[PDB]
Amino acid sequence: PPVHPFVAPLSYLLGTWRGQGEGEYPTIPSFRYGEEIRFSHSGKPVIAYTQKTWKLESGAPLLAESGYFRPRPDGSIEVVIACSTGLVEVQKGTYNVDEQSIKLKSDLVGNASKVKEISREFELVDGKLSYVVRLSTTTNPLQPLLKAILDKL
Amino acid sequence: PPVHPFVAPLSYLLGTWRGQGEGEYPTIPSFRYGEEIRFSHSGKPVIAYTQKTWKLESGAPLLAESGYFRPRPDGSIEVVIACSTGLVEVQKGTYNVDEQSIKLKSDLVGNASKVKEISREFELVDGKLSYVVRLSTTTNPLQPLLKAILDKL
Ligand SMILES: [Ba+2]
Ligand SMILES: [Ba+2]
Ligand SMILES: [Ba+2]
Ligand SMILES: [Ba+2]
Repeated sequence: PPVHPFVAPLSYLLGTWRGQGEGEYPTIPSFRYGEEIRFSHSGKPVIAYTQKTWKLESGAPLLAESGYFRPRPDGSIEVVIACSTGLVEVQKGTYNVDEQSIKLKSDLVGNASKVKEISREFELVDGKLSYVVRLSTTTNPLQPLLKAILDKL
Repeated sequence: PPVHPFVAPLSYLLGTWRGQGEGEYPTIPSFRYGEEIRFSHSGKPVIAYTQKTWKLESGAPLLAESGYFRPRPDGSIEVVIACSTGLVEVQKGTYNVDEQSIKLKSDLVGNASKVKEISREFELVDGKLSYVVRLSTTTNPLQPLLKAILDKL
């Protein structure tokens, strides 16, 4: 199968990325994980997304996301991500093709304990995905929580 | 990595299951698609899910949907999903080891125009996974929509 036009200006994300992150909030201290994200399509105006963390040495699986990227020509995008931890999110946002990013903020966060708003940001810096999630809780304003780098499989 | 005491009651679902579905609602007549389900795990208290439909001779992509199930020992189970159309469900219900059934219903259907309720149902009928879906819109009662019969692969 071949690419559809909506998905072709984000065709660079396509494929398997692998690296490590460092999470860290005011409420918790520096912690580090490995990461694997996959980007794909069956040529609809949608990019499938699967992510997964694991503990570095062990590394027994931690967490896992799957979700779908639906981009539009106006540079608009909407992203729906499920959580193993039991979230769903409906992230609205945009993507710019010069810089090669995506940039979202949650619109609906569901089955959210104390989670107010999450804003994810996948930009290709220097050839590698640079995947940030910022977060707000019922007690802290939005700020950088995770941050992970990765390399093309 | 081991099937967690919480999950192992459901272990009869683990794996990849292929078959075909059939749609029909009062506004669309009967249809037919190929369909795969796969439940996996990673030794945590969650079964992962991923599903996809094609066109029977094409077999060209229709949709995908993927989430996470959260079984609890009590009986209660909460499901998560992000769907290809670009729609999230918080699924909520109750499984049943000996009837082999998982009856769920939506406590949050996010990013939906005209969709009001959804219920899923996975059961083992005589050897194979039946997958019955039922929907209600702005204009329709909760009536069935999709029905699939899959074969453990
Ligand atoms: Ba343009
Ligand atoms: Ba850049
Ligand atoms: Ba019991
Ligand atoms: Ba039965």
